[PDB]
Amino acid sequence: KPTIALYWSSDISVNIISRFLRGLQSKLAKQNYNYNVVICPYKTDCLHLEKGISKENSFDAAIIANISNYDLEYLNKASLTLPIILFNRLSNKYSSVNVDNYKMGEKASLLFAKKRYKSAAAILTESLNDAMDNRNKGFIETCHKNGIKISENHIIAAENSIHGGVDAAKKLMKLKNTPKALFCNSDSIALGVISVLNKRQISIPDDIEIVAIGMNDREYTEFSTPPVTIVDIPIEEMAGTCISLVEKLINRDIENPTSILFDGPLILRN
Repeated sequence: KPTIALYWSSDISVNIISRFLRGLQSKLAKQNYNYNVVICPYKTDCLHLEKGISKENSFDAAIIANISNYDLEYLNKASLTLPIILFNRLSNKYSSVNVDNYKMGEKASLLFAKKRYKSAAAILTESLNDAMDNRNKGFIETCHKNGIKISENHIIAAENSIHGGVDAAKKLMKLKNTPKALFCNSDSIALGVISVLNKRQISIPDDIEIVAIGMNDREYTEFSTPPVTIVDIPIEEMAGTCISLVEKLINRDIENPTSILFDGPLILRN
């Protein structure tokens, strides 16, 4: 059987890997396991050292979950011997499966605009790539267009974890004036935030309404107390589509770059 490698950068939140695995298991089961899949953890910026993408030891295909700028420059100049799919990176050289990042931020903003909120805060974990920046830009720019103020000091850096969300909410709570809308650019951050808001008896959505970008398993925010509205990155379906592209590339039906663009759905909770 041919083998497809999922290269998994160490900078990625490890919990996200479950959706990729779920999506891959599910896609292969529907295709009677005509491919082996292998997951290859590698250290940030070290993709170029991986032998499974070399002339000599190559897998049949690879999907790169979160390619760094450094690694991408290496791929951009390399002439490699196997089809490579970039996940959420547009390329005019390599095929890719992406989500419309700017529009995801935009949907979060328009939900607030539609409810006539007059300002918002944002708790943001650092962007690991351009896609993440674009989600933020989509939110921020859309807020400006729709009369929602986002004061620069109401953007609060956080670590991408539930504990990071807890730390961020404690700072949010120190603000003299905290807005009534809150964007979190990860669901883990949002779960930590709600931990603190619940302890302090701040009402959701009445005192604060949250929208988060869905990165981890949808069920955590479906059944949290309270449920959290998300704009979801459809990782399971995207991962399945990566295999489709791989198969069509190996069979030479399609050519590079083929670029599939997913819609990241707004999933209303409440």
